[PDB]
Amino acid sequence: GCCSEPRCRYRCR
Repeated sequence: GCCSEPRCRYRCR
């Protein structure tokens, strides 16, 4: 996971 966090804005797939 990562999209839920701000660190992965457009990164999280």
